[PDB]
Amino acid sequence: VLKGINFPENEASILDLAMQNRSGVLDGMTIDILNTTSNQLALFHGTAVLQGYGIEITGAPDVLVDTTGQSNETMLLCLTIDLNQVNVPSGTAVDYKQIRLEFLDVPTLLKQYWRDHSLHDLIDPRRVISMPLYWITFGQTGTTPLYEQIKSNYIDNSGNPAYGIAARCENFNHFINKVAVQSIPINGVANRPVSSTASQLTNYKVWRNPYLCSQDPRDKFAPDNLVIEEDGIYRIDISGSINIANYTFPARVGGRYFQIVCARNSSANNLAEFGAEQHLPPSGVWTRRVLVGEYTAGMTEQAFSSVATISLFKGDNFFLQFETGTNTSRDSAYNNGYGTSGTHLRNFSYTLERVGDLNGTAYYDNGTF
Amino acid sequence: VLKGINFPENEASILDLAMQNRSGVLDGMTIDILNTTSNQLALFHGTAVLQGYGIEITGAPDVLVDTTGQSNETMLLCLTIDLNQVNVPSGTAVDYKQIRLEFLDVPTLLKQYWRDHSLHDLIDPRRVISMPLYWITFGQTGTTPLYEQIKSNYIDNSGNPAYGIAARCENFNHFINKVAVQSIPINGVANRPVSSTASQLTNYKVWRNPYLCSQDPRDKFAPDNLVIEEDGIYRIDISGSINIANYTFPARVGGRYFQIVCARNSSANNLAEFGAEQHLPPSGVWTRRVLVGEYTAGMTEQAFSSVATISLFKGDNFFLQFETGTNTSRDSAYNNGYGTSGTHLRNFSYTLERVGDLNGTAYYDNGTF
Amino acid sequence: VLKGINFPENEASILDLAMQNRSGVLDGMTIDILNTTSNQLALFHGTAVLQGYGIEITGAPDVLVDTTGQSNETMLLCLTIDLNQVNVPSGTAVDYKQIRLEFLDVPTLLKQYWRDHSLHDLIDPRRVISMPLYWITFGQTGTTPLYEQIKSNYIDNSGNPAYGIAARCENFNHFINKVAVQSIPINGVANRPVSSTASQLTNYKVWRNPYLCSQDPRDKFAPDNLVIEEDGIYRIDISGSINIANYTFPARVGGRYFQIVCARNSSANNLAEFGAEQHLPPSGVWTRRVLVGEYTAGMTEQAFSSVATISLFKGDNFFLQFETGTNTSRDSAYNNGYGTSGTHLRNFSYTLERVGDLNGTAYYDNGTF
Ligand SMILES: [Cs+]
Ligand SMILES: [Cs+]
Ligand SMILES: [Cs+]
Ligand SMILES: [Cs+]
Ligand SMILES: [Cs+]
Ligand SMILES: [Cs+]
Ligand SMILES: [Cs+]
Ligand SMILES: [Cs+]
Ligand SMILES: [Cs+]
Ligand SMILES: [Cs+]
Ligand SMILES: [Cs+]
Ligand SMILES: [Cs+]
Ligand SMILES: [Cs+]
Ligand SMILES: [Cs+]
Repeated sequence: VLKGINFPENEASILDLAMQNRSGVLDGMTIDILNTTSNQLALFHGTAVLQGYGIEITGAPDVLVDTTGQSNETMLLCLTIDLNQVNVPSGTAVDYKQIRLEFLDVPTLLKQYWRDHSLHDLIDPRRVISMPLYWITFGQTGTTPLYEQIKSNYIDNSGNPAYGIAARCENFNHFINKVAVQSIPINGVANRPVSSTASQLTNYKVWRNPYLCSQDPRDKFAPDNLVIEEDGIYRIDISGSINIANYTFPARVGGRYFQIVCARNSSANNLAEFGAEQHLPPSGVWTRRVLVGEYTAGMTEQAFSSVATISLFKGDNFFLQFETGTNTSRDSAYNNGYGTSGTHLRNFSYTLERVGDLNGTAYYDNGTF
Repeated sequence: VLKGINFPENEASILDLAMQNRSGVLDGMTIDILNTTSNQLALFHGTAVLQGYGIEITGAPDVLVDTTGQSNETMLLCLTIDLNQVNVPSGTAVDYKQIRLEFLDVPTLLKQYWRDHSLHDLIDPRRVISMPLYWITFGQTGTTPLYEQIKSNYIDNSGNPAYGIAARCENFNHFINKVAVQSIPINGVANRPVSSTASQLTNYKVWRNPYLCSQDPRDKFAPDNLVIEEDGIYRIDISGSINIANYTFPARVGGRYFQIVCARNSSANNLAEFGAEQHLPPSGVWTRRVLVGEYTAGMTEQAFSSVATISLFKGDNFFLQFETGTNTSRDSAYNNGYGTSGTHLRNFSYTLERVGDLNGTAYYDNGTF
Repeated sequence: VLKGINFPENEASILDLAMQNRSGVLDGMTIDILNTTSNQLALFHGTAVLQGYGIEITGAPDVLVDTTGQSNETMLLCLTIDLNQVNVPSGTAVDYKQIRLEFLDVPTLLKQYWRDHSLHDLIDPRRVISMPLYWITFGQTGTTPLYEQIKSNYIDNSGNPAYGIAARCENFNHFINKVAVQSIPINGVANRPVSSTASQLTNYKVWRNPYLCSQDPRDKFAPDNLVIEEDGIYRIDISGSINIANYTFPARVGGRYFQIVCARNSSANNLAEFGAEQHLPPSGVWTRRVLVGEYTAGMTEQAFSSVATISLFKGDNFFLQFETGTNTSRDSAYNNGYGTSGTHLRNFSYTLERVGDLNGTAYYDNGTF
């Protein structure tokens, strides 16, 4: 059965503030394929908090969602709170009509999504709120559906659920293309130097917090760009070295300028999860920030590190770029070599973390940079 | 009406600990000038938490504060909790005599200020506690007063209200004066190089958390110094580059030493908000910390970055300094040029964040550095 | 008397989540030697939270623990919650039989320790849980015992009790031994250069959070290694400079490679407090991470800085190492000098902070690096 832990609105408002205004599944509530048929969808036992209301699923099958008539549609399996309903106290013992497990389309879910609307809202308070758990694609009549967990709505970062690391990676090596401007691939694939003449695309360890960011879905941007899912002040840390950096040989060392920048772009709307409307940034918002700017120093390998705080908005693209001159005999930080003999990033890594919010006055005051 | 949400002392102690022992206005409670007259002061509806007690202002005018007889005095408009009073339950419905909106002078507010005293204190528990909302300067009889919001007591940094960013800025460029020791202007105005021969004072984007820090009010120190409002272990991050750095030309490169330091000074008492007594640091406390120390390397532009954790105390001045030699032909990191042709900081930025507390044993153990 | 604040299991689960699942003493509850005899152990008044249950000790002696028959044994003084017991409501006023102050051996404490087991556990829920306060060594009959506070179970880092700084130090100088690989001493003693020919072991200011880390007890590793007490994603920040770094003199500058790495090692089991079993890391976990890798640049002093996030596991050794070549005429970053004339780390400091957890899926996804 779908049970309420503390189902009242005042205590919910207090627990929501204690959860840092984040809602989500605390434990279990995953799909049970062994108990799922063509007319029912089974979900395992678990606990969830939705805008300060504790929801519990009580053993096989733990709970069953009626899927009769559902076919040839992609739907969202949602956990919903409806305060217009009444919890029946039969047996002085509670049915919980204020809690539902249902199927919704994307526009309906967006209109009542906890991330964008609230039961405790000041300007537009709601009586109905929902949390999406899975994308469920119902096939032809008589089949079992396919599904895709909505990881952003599952808490498992726990002590500071709305903040913390958004993305991080292990050290990696990446060949620098012979161009003026290029992105640094932050999404798990680098063009690794492997021999004196060649580099090859190689996976490296990377992790993203789906509540805070996701990989860009576009072919041109998937290796390099993150989509920011939550507004905030973020901290970006980078560290690494430039190996086989170019310079003019003493004939004094002729250094070559380069910079590593972080960048944001909000030109494309609806990149956030569910195609949600982006949050428009304040007038005069930054788009490019120098993290490291200097000249090559005449050494085989030169280290760098930088830490900055930056504002990012729901729907933004975030990326890192390496910039230098294109004349290898005069102004380029890169040389004419390939593989390990060519200029490359070595032991490069980054962490992106959400460290502050942009609510109230901070939007205009802290949000422009 | 002034309403209490959960007005009992045990649940208040729990909510206060959940608020990270911070009190303040959560929403609204700003001045309503359209409903303010010569005999009344109007305040808009809102919610506030004072040492774990929820206070609510319930529509125009939402609440009215009697200002009869108030003239030719600067006062503090405060929200107060008096546990000696009794909440009248008339109409089995509550008046809330334990909550007041009143005018206090600075010494009285300091004697019962939530930041320095508590209703739940172990050594000296109080029955009366207050939160200042505005400075109100009452003019001559028959006029409306002037006012200045006390932003430190307004929450709008929310998930970690007692911690988070204290100050941060965007990248800026700043000309290095031809002196051995100088402060780096961290308060929003830099001496920006603008031509081959000149620099000009230019604003850059900066933000301060008024709960954690404020700009020094003294003319000599206003461009450079912060006043720390809250004790703690802070993290200072800096990044930038030294452009047109001086060095002896090969005739080998003759590098020139420089350092960037952060500094604290507590010589001046009562710099904290309301002229509150500073918190004296432990014996042997640090005053100067090297963030970057090295020689110029022979390049046009040389990048740096540093991250340190440091103890800071309520009432302290905090600042950053650039130090180098003064003989340009031998030991100075600066040259004999002006504007963009002179040594300057380029793409310089910083973040100061409160990351830990100095309560209990940590005062002596972690507070000296 | 031993009093319960809110002694019900649902509200305990909520307060435990608000405490970031940390249990411990909030105030007092220290040993009272003036009221301690050969048959009784006195403890001072205080407040503690154990898995969301508030425990209070109510004035001299505040509480007395019977020590009759205790002799010639090292025991653990523990505060225990037993939900199998019943709180007697005599005098319509509560005795609190569900709370005990007792002596336990290490295996019994480990079997019911709050850090490893829970009253609210999903897979193995418990009815008995304990928090160790002191090691108590009872001597020969008729004597008073010796004791050692268990600081990890005392909260006094308060707003984010499960996270925050694990270890930090002030700037220090350390002579680089003429070897290929060496650890950097992070535990409070450095080999400080003091003259043109000598260095001497000198204390520097350091602080550790006993909940998160401790000094390695082994002679060979005590100057250099931390023992991690809590799993998590940690942030390591380092900054400093390499002074009197070696290089081949122009006859072009012949730079010399060096790196500073952080390292983890879990070969030795039971290093965690009480000899608790280490938490085994995921398959393919990192052991060495480059923080700074570059060549010496021809300057007297060269600065560096690095920030990385890394996974660490309960029971791990954590340390920092400096690596370079051993041929001073060709590949070593160190020279042939001693004291201030020899290559050394200058103004070196670090902070290690716990920034994320490794619960659920994050163990496999974020835990390998
Ligand atoms: Cs709470
Ligand atoms: Cs069906
Ligand atoms: Cs259908
Ligand atoms: Cs699936
Ligand atoms: Cs996406
Ligand atoms: Cs008046
Ligand atoms: Cs007056
Ligand atoms: Cs005003
Ligand atoms: Cs000030
Ligand atoms: Cs940092
Ligand atoms: Cs005895
Ligand atoms: Cs015994
Ligand atoms: Cs002792
Ligand atoms: Cs130890």
